[PDB]
Amino acid sequence: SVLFISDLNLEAERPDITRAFLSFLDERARRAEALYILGDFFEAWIGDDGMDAFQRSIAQSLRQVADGGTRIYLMHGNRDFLIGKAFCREAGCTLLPDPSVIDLYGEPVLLMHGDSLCTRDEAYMRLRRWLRNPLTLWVLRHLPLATRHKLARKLRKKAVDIIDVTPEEVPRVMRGHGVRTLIHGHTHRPAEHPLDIDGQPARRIVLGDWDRQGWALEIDANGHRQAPFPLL
Repeated sequence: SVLFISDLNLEAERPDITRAFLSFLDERARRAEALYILGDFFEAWIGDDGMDAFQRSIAQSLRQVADGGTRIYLMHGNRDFLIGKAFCREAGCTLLPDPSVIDLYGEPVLLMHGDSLCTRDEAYMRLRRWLRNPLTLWVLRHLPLATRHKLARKLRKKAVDIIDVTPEEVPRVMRGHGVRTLIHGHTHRPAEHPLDIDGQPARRIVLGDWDRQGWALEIDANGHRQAPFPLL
């Protein structure tokens, strides 16, 4: 089977989420063929050069799972888009771009964090565009850590208040990628939504966020299920 999770927002000051995630690795991800993490894995990320002990402990725990044979894939979210190849090498995972199409039991499946669909938030679309620009990334690379923290603070300054996807964007992007299944996170509204693309049934599955309870979507060749479980 294959596991999909997102929107954990890991941080040292939420040890309930940390304990839930680490046990999830031990009890479920170890036995899975693959684990996909679709963005907002960490609550913040200043860059791989600035990893602290907490963030390195999570790389170590991923790496134990990867060394045991489970393939792990990590995709950026709005909070942790500066995660890099160095972190992924430590963790033994593969960094997937947003968007990515994978083969899932013989079907092409589109994966995204989900914020790029939320196009009604115009201010955020403009900021996201700047943050993802290679030139921005280059300049960020060349800023000292302190100044990057200064910028994070400046930029920093419930689900209902997170803008949800633009409905029409969903079939548009699924059609363009040649898929009938999309899995994403970001909106904190876990669900499965059917839709129709050019007369064929399709589905959009939204992953749950871990602020109150853990979530995982598990898929095998015979079906799938997303359900919550307690953090403690």
